[PDB]
Amino acid sequence: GTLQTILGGVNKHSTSIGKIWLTVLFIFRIMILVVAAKEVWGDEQADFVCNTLQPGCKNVCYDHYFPISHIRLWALQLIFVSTPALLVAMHVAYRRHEKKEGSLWWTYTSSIFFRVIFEAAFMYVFYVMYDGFSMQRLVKCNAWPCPNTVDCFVSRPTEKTVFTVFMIAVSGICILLNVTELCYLLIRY
Amino acid sequence: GTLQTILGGVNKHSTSIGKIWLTVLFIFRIMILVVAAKEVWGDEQADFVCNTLQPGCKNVCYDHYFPISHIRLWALQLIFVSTPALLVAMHVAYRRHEKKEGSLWWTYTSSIFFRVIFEAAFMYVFYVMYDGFSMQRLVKCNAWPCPNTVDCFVSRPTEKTVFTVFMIAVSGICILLNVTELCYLLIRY
Repeated sequence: GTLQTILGGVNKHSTSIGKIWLTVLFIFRIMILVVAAKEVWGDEQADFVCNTLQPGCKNVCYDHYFPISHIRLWALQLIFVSTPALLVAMHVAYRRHEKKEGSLWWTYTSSIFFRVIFEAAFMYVFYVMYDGFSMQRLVKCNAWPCPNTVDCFVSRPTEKTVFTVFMIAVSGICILLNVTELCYLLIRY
Repeated sequence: GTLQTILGGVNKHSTSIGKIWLTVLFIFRIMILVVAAKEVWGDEQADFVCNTLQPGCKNVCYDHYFPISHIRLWALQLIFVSTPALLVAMHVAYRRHEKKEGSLWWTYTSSIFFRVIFEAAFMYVFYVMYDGFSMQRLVKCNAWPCPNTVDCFVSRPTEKTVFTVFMIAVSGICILLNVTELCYLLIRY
């Protein structure tokens, strides 16, 4: 509800690319995460099935191959890339209150520099942690107390792959848009 | 019942070692197999336990590690080493019936030569098939359809080892007794 009012405040005090394309893509990712993707991961552990009679083997194998869920990583990423925009708004509101270019410049050019770092950091984590963007149907697990190697089966691997590729692609576009914003301000000096 | 009458007929028409020690040890092995050992192997497959949820993995793993049961091998061995003695008895009875040294010599020296071969053959089979005379608590099985390698547990491994060593030792003694019988007839020529 009030989030729409928040967007209008953040909509102002930005450049053409920043006003429209960055904000639309940011809302785009939130909608995908909230209304569509969150129920795909609902039964991630409930429907995780292992071919064994060993008690506790299911708990350790799921924890080994999914140290942190994909949706939790995306939730953290959205929070981190949204804070520098929120910090600017409070700084401007604080600045206006005390009133009744250089300071504005350095705050703005720093905020879009942190967003690029955060986007690239989480994008790198997704790759190393899950060795690619495709989820497998079968995982082989040999952690204690599983005897030898145990076959375990993931829930909805194909649908999770579709949303993973979707979220990564949009994040890559947001990186390019922020990079161009730097170039526009770089040549203007 | 009538088996006791059979022994008395086989008791006669033999040499000192053959009359007593071979026949006593032969009865010795039958008693061990019948009254003691046969109920040790009763639950060999019923109590065979594998740590898996794969249907049919228990059937193939038991069949892989126990191609033929120990008690069935001993039953076959006793039958084979007993036939040459039975063949002599019918030959003598046939010979006596037609009546109303060389022939007796060659039949007798051949019969104790077949017993040595049969005893050594089955003794060799026990070794190669079961790689020693000690039964293990744990067997690792990777035959289809078992996924990867599956742990399976044998029933009464220690008691089966005790009877295995017992039967092998008595068979080894019977080999030596038959060998000496050859030496006694060899020097006499």
